Amino acid sequence: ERLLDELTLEGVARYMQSERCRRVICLVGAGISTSAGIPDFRSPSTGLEKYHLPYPEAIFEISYFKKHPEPFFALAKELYPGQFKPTICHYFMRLLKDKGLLLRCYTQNIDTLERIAGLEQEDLVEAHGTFYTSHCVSASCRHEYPLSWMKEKIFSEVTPKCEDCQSLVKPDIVFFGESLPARFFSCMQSDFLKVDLLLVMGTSLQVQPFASLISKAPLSTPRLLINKEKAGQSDPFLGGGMDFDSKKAYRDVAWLGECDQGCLALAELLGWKKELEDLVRREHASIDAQS
Ligand SMILES: Cc1cc(C)nc(SCC(=O)Nc2ncc(Cc3cccc(OCc4c[nH]nn4)c3)s2)n1
Ligand SMILES: [Zn+2]
Repeated sequence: ERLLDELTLEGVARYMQSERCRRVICLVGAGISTSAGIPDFRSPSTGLEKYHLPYPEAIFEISYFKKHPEPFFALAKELYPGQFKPTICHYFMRLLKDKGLLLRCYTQNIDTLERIAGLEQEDLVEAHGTFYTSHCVSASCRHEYPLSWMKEKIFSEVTPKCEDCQSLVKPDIVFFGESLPARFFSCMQSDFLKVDLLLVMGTSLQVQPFASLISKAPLSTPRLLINKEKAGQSDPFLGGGMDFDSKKAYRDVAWLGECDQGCLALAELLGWKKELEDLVRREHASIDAQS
């Protein structure tokens, strides 16, 4: 009685173009931005003593930031991407939006590429925050600053201070010690009542609470993983995990390869390849031509 006629990319595409599939939730992580040249700082090959930290994790912790922000901002300058060109995966989500299929994109990423690709605030749950905006850290002020302002401060090596009250200004990313945005929990509680398809791309589903999102889907909702490695199955030691391969599997599909190549394959099955090619090449040309 399952919704997918077969547990393959072709089965998912046929489901997507049936009347049963109207609302797609994307869950995306660092794997959708590595081909944009933005490394996954959790991947060890792209994972410091120049900052003389009391302990290595302090540069990611909020109390240390508020007392000693200079290491964080020097690291931010070191890591600042040289260009912001969203990937095929990002623009595939923009096509989902254009076609009225995108209920929400939950992202682990802080690089703003979802917004550059044309997803709007309403479409996005930035579960780990974002560099897109920054705020004065004083509770009585909370003046908001755009990324252009923060970038100027970062590259000029001037510690960003609020123009109204001279408190620190912090990018809206979730440091260790900060809670996830309330938007994450509010949206989760509403969106997963409404979803027809979960598209999980470029995440190992290891960081919490983001990973537990897959268990919030209704029992019937197909879940497609596009990722370099299989992810989201129950841990045989610590264990609604993914079931891709057992005789009881009925709704979870793993497409193992590069995220851009999987999204391209899905778009091609859907008849969207020309639309996606045209969109990516136009937007990339526009970004490359920024003057
Ligand atoms: C600079 C820049 C600008 C723009 C537009 N984009 C980029 S993207 C490339 C990248 O890595 N940059 C980084 N700068 C700082 C980082 C450390 C850090 C601290 C605290 C929470 C962090 O992340 C939230 C979180 C919590 N738990 N999981 N994630 C990260 S990393 N970089
Ligand atoms: Zn202020």
